[PDB]
Amino acid sequence: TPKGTIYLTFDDGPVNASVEVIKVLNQGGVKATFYFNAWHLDGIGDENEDRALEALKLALDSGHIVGNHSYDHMIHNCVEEFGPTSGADCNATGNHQIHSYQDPVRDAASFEQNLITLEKYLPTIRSYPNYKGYELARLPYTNGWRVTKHFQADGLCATSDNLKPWEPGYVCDPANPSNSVKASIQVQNILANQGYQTHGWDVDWAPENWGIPMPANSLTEAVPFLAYVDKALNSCSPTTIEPINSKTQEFPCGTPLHADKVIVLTHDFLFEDGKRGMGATQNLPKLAEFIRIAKEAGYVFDTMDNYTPRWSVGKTYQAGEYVLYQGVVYKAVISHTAQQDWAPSSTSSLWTNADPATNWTLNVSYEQGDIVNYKGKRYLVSVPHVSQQDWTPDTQNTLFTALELR
Amino acid sequence: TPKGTIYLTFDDGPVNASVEVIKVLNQGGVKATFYFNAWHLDGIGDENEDRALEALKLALDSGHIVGNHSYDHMIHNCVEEFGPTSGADCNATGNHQIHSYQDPVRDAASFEQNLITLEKYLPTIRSYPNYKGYELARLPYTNGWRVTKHFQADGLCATSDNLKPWEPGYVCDPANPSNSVKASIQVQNILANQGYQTHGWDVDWAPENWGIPMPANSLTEAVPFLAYVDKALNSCSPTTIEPINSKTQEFPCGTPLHADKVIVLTHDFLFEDGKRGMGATQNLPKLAEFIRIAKEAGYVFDTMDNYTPRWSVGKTYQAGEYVLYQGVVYKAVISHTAQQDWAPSSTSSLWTNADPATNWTLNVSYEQGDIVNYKGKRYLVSVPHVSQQDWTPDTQNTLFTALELR
Ligand SMILES: [Ca+2]
Ligand SMILES: [Ca+2]
Ligand SMILES: [Zn+2]
Ligand SMILES: [Zn+2]
Repeated sequence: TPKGTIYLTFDDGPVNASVEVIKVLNQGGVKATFYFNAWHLDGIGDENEDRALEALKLALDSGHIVGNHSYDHMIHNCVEEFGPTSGADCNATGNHQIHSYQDPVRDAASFEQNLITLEKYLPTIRSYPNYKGYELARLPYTNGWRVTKHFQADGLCATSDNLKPWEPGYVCDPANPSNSVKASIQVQNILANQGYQTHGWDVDWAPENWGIPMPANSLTEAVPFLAYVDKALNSCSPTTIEPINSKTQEFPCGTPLHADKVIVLTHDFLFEDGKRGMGATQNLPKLAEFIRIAKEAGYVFDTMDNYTPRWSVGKTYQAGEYVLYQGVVYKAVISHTAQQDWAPSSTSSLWTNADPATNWTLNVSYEQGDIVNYKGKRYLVSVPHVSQQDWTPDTQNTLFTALELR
Repeated sequence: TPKGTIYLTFDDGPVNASVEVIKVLNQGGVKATFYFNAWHLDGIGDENEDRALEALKLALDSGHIVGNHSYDHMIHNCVEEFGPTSGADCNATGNHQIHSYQDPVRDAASFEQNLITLEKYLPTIRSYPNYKGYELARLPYTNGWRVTKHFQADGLCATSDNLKPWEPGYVCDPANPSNSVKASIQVQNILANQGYQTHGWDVDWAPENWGIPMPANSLTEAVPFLAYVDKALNSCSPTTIEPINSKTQEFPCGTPLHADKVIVLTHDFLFEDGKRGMGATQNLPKLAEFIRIAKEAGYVFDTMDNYTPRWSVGKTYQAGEYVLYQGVVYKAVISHTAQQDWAPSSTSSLWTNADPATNWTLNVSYEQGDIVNYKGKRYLVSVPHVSQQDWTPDTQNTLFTALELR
C-alpha cells in the first residue's frame, strides 16, 4: 500500500519548456496532468511557444492527461481590448490578479474557446482517451474545487478589485469577497453545469524568492519539496497554504475523497532557461530527483481523471462512497458488489448522480435547502427525495418551492 | 397505433418569424425541433431578427427541442472575409451552395461557436432538458445522416465547386463528389466524434414556385402536403426527393429506425410577411391546418431526441435493436427485458455502443474492415470483436492493423 498518491499538475502550457518537462516525466515513469491555455498555439501568449503544438502532441502521445485552463488565462479581463499583444500588455502592468473575472458568462466561454483552438491545431485530439479538455478544468489564479455535490469550495481571496495581496493596505474578507472572486464562483458553477470537474491544489512548487533577477533559480529543491508534500498529506493544506490568494478557506478538511492524496501545482515555464532564470538547467534535475525519491518514500503518481476513483467491476462499495463513471460522479445508495451489468446511471437504484452541478438533474439525491435551476427558474428543495423524470420542479410543488427574484 | 410519426423540423431560426410559428405549434398541441443559427442573435444574419432572443426563449419555454445548425450557416465560406455584412453579401451573390464547405475543421468549429453564442444570450439555457444543442445537429444545405454505426449516409451533391444545380452545364457525380461535398462529409465525422447525431429529411415544405416576387405565397397547402407525407411514409424519400442537391443517394432504404417515420423540413422565414412574400398571413394557417388533419389521419408528432427511441424500463428488446440512452446510441447484444438497474453502458454485456463515430470507443462491436482513429493514428479492424479497455489498437496487433498514409 502506498504512503499516499501524488498528482503532479502543470499549468499554463503548452510552451517550448513543456517538451523537456514531458521527457523528464517519461524518464521518471510517471503520468501527470497538464492544464493548458490554447492561446500559446496562436502565438500570442507572450512566451517562447513556437513548439507549442509539438508539446501538446508529445504530452498526449506520452499518455499524459490534458485539462482545461481557459483559452487566454483570463488576460482579456486584464486589458481594454483583447488582441495579439494583450499578453505582453498584461505582463507590463502585472495586473493579472486585479479584475481577473468580470462577466462570468464571457469568462466561462473562454474554456469552450479553448476546446475549439485545441481541436483546431490538433484535429485528431479527440482520438486520445487521455484528452480530458471537456471534462477536467482549473480556474486561473484560483484554488477552487468542484468535485462532487458535497465536495466543493472556492478561493475566496484568489483575485482582487483593487490591490494586490502584497501591496500596502490590502484587505481580504472571505465573508464578503471581491467582485472578481464572486465572478469566478459563478464561472465555477457554469462549468460544473457543463459537466466539468474543477480541482485546486494542496502544494505549489514555486520560487522561494521572487525578489531576484532569476527567481526560477530558487525553485524548491527535491529533498525539501518532498518534506512539504509529506507535511501536506492529510493536513488540509488548502486552508493553510500561503499566500492568502492561494487559500481555499472553506475546504472540507478530512473529506474521504481527499484522504491520502496531495495535488502538486507548478508551471511549465519554471523549467526553461529564459526571462525567469535558468529553469531548464537547474530545475529539470529537481523534477527528476523529486519523482525518484518520492517513489522511494512510498508514494505513487496518478492523474486527475483518477482523483475520483473510477468505477471498477468486482469491487464492493459502501453506501455513501463516491465513484467516477463515464465522466459523471456517482454516490452509492446501498452497499453492494459492482457487477459488469449494474454500472451507475440515471436510472440505477444502486447509485445516484452526485456531480457538483446546480441544474436540475435526474437520479440526484436532493436534500432540503438545495437550490436547483430548471427552465430558467430557481427552485428550492422543500422535502428530500431522489429526482426522476416525472418529478420535475415545475410540476412537483410539494417537493419544490419556486424562488422569487431581485 | 399511429399511422406513423411525423417530425416537424424548422431550420435557420431563431428570427422574428419564429415567434408565431411556435405559437401555432402550441395551439396545435405538438412539439417540434428547431435547428438554429445563433448569428441571428448577434443581428448579422440579414433577417428580421430583433426578437431572436425572445423566440429562442419561447421555443424552450414551450418545450420544443433546440438543435444545432451551426453559428453562421456556413456563410464564412461564401465570402472572402466574414463580418457583420457577410449575410447580406452572400444573399447578393446567392453563392450559398458554392464552396459551402472548405476547411472541415473550421466548419465543424462553427457548430461549437453556436453553443457559445446560444449560452451567451441565454445563460440559463442548459437548465432546459429540451436544449439539445450539443447532442443534435443538421448540416446546412445537406441531407446527411449520422444516426448509428450502421445508419449513416451523405448528400453527395448537396453543394458544388462551380455551378448551381439549375444552371446550364451542371454535373452531379455521386461516385466522385465535389470538394465541397467531401468537406461536408468530414464535418459530419468530426461532429459525430464529438457525440453528435445528425439527421436529414424526408420531405421539404417549401414554395412550389421560386419564380415569382413572393414565392412564400406558393407554399404547399395543408391537404396537398399531407398527401406528400403519406407518399413519403416507408418509401425511402431521401433517395427520390428533388431537387438533386437534396438527395441522400445511398440512404439505407427500409432500415428499421426509419420505418413508419417522416421528417419534415421547413424554414421559419417562410412564415413571415416580408421579402419572400406574405408568409405569416398565408402560411401560418397552412401549418395549423396540416397539424390538425395529420392528427385526423392518424399521425402523431414527435421530436428528434426521440427519433432513436429512448431506453425504457420494462420493455423487451431483441438482439440487434437500437436505443438511445443518455445521448448515446446502443445496440442490443442479447434479447432481454430492460431492468431499472441494467441500463446500457460501456461495460454492459447486454448492449454495445453503436454511435455513428469513428474514433476508437469502448464496448463497440467492431467488424472486419472497420476503420478507427486512436491517438492520432488510423487502424483497420482485422478480426471482429467487442472493444474493451485492455484491447487498445496500439497494443492489439491481432485485432488491429495500423494503416499507412499519403
Ligand atoms: Ca463530468
Ligand atoms: Ca450523442
Ligand atoms: Zn495558470
Ligand atoms: Zn439551413
